[PDB]
Amino acid sequence: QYPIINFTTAGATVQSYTNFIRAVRGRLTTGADVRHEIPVLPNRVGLPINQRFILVELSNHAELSVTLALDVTNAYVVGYRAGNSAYFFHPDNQEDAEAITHLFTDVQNRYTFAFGGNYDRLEQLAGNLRENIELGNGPLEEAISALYYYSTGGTQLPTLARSFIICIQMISEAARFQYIEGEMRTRIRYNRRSAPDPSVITLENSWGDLSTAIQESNQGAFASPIQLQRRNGSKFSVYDVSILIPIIALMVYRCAPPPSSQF
Amino acid sequence: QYPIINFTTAGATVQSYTNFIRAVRGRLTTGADVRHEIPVLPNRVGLPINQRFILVELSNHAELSVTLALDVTNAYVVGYRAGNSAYFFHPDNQEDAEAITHLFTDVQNRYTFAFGGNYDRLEQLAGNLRENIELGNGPLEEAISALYYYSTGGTQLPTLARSFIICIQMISEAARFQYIEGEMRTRIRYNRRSAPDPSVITLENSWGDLSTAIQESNQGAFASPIQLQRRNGSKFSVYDVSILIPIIALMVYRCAPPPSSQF
Repeated sequence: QYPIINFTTAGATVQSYTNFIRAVRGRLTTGADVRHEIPVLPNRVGLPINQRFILVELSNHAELSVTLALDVTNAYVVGYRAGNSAYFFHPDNQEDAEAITHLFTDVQNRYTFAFGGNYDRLEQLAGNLRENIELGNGPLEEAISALYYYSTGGTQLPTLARSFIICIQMISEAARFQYIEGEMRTRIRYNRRSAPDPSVITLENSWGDLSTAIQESNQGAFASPIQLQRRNGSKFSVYDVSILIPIIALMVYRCAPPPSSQF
Repeated sequence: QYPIINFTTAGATVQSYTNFIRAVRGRLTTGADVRHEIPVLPNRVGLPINQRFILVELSNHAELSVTLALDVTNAYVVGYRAGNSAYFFHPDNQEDAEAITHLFTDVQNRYTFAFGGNYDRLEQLAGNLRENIELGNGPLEEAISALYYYSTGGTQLPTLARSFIICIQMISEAARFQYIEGEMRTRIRYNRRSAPDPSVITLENSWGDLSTAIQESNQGAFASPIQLQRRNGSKFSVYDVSILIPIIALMVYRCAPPPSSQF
């Protein structure tokens, strides 16, 4: 009964991927809460368990499916189901451990990993940094197969971690950032697989801080600039929400919006 | 041959005044130059004399007309014609003194005042501050008559200065600020005459600094906040262009726009 959105790599096009990311955004946030034109995900505080997650069912040309569970409070992958097994990243706290008991409740085999789904950890297990892991439709198709076969011994842990890294950036980070969505659409459009450049990496790294800075800004103006990088690795300073309007699609809830206080 | 826009106080309504201010804005600025969604008047540097001014012909229920000349670089009144006499505020420099020779060129009687048309001066000559001078359709109708009769000895200097103060705020400041336009539309709508409150006064006082601050901002964010007042006189700090989008309609050109430099 949590909302499901389907996507397939089989015959994927810029348009089918765009439709899919737009649907994911529409199930992640209502639109109750927009700050500077940028939507905010639901506040976890007081959020009912029936509204906590959404499910992304991914299929591939190999005719395999897996279902990722995303937390609506941060857009992040918390676990997945393949067939009669489900696996959850190690929960941050007791409330998160209880919440995940409400996902994939008829699966006969439920496992919680000892490790978290954060990039520092997954890259360590993968033996590769995000900057050395190709993204694109071929990587995603392959990642789906890897997650699918984990339960029967076909996927080694590094491969599994690599495959998480792929799914999280092509789904969760693309939902968070129109800019990352745009980078994935380009890879699909021109059949390219390629590792994310520093523009993608720094946006991923900065998403929580950008969320805070926008929400705590004085009328849009950041108290402290955030340094990002361009595609060539050069510095780009962000001083204001205005420059992020085309870039960021959704933010983690960080504070109550201050009163309208228009002139 | 400079563009003329007509307005009458006779039977004025919110709609006829709105039409009139929209027309004045459309002849003041092209739209070549918009910074944060807020239009900029033409740069005076290199501006051809044939594009320098516009003319506002004001008529009243008494069947009197005067024509104000506005400089397009700052929206300000530089002089007026009534019948066979024209009067110009004291020019700031030699380029401005030459420019005004191109206005009302067939008038038989041309005079330049020794005093400028700035508020500090006009209030001194009027013997009243803006905060003690009623604005509204009755004040404007009266101001038109006062300017009209100046040449024949019917208008004393304080009355003349008061009448300038009226015209400049109801025309030039309303063209500059949708907020001041809105305050004048309210006075027309409810037949009220009343002196401008601190929200109006501080916006007038700050127009040049707001223009600079927006144009020199870092992506919208002011280096230094500008303090305005609300209608009750309380402080309102402005940190960012975003809060001024509904308030300010046009700005004096202060600098070249920096490169787009989008992410």
